[PDB]
Amino acid sequence: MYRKGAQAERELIKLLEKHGFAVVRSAGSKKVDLVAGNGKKYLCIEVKVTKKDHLYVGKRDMGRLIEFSRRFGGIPVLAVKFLNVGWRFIEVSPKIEKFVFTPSSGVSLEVLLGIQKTLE
Amino acid sequence: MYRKGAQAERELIKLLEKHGFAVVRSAGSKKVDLVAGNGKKYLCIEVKVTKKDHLYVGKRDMGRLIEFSRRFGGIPVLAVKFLNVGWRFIEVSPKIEKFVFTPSSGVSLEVLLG
Repeated sequence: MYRKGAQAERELIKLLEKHGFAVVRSAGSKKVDLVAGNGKKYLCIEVKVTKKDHLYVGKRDMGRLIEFSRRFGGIPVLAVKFLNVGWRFIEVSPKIEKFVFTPSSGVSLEVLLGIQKTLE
Repeated sequence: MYRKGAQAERELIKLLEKHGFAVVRSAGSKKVDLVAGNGKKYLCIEVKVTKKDHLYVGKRDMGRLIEFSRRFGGIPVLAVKFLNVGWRFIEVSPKIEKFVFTPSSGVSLEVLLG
């Protein structure tokens, strides 16, 4: 099994739960890796981890995530752990095509959730 | 031990998809078996299977489903597949249960989905 991937996933789940989200892992990553809901927001997440300072995401993978997210009713999210740098989240746009993401390309979990613009 | 259950889960996933829901099967089924969404209705499902014409459903078991569905933001659903007869569904309530489920209990999938 992809051990490094499983380790990153475990870390991410706890982060999500810390923010009040109930998380479910999709068996075999069928359509997506994880689905998380906190009562008002639903996230459909694809998890990636790399030691490189950039990451390429195929058009197919992007399409699978956007498609499932739209049907399910959740925000399509690409969660990447840039080793030696940290987690970066990108709420992917409807555009289904290739794309290269860098740490400067994503936001923190707090911003992804919009904590920075919520009084409480 | 888990064969009839694994099979039931796969079949229910198809039924839901046929109705427009995107479904994910929980790995290990720690809290629930399936989570489905179609954009308006969200479901957190505990799937049970039995060869008998009745099934005992405990309060604790349902308490876990309800708590997870409450946190997640989905409808806590109990799906029971009575072998050789059919599926019956019921939205579980926080109020304890510890009741017996039969092929005449709850509602049909179509009515559950309104």
